[PDB]
Amino acid sequence: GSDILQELLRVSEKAANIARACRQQETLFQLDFKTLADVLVQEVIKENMENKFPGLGKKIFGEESNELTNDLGEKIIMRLGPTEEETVALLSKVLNGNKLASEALAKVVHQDVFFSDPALDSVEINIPQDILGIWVDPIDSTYQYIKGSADITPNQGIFPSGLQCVTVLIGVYDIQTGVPLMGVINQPFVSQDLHTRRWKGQCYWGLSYLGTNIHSLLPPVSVVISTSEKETIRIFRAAGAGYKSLCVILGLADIYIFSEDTTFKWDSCAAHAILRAMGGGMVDLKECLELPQLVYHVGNQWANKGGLIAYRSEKQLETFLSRL
Ligand SMILES: [Gd]
Ligand SMILES: [Gd]
Ligand SMILES: [Gd]
Ligand SMILES: [Gd]
Repeated sequence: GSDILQELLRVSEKAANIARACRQQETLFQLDFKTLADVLVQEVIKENMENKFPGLGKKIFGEESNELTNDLGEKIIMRLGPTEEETVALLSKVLNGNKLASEALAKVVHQDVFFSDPALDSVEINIPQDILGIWVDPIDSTYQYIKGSADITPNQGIFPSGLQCVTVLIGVYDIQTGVPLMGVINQPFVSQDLHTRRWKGQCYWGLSYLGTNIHSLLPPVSVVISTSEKETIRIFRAAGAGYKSLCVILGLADIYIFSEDTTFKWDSCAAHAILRAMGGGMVDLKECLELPQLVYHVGNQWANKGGLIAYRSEKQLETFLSRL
């Protein structure tokens, strides 16, 4: 699934473009638009993968429905393309005939982006298409996205809030076993040029298939824990489900622990796969308080009931579990 992973990187950077535009571009910034933006990103990934790999389109699941409601109360089925003009005519039904906003989105949705890791072009791993399911969280950390803080100082490499906490989560899992095989995390807002206002992004991929474990090149640099801003259970507050998982991937945090039932398969799947590829993973917190990995094939519905612990090292985990 190296050719599938390489294609999931492209659409994630295409998703990042849509995430950046709706903050950067000023027509869209003024403007429920977030739910629209989520479905639009979710439908871009769904169709592009269907296009390049026929049969995967019906195996791509996500946080949002493909159906939205406008101010008139009409229910619209969000199907993009094939031409740019049809997407304008579809979005103008949802945004109350707002042509400036409809033309703006459609231009980014139909924008050919060429994002490729040459490291992944070298590797030739094949995974049967028939055993693959995909979980998608289009733009994670809704609150931090809409507020849009670009001026927050990180506490020891970890941003407590701000646009850095926003991530595009695309996970791929085995349908039969439920084990996450591949995962892509895209930070659309990492570094801003103060003068030009332009945001530079960063993507992270990982593969774990039948003992073959490869991941993206990670930048250099007792225990360092990262909890959510609402967590009421050296500890760090950090916003965004995806970002807190990325902190464990980047080594900024040793453990990410979430107690509540308000995380879902699409929040964790992408990170879990990348963590698996570095010899880590995610366990059920409640089952550990009585190593059971999170599954992504069976429901309960698609919430991680009993919380989760995200770990990079299995030794770091055992130490943390000994204290708790
Ligand atoms: Gd290939
Ligand atoms: Gd959403
Ligand atoms: Gd389609
Ligand atoms: Gd989320």
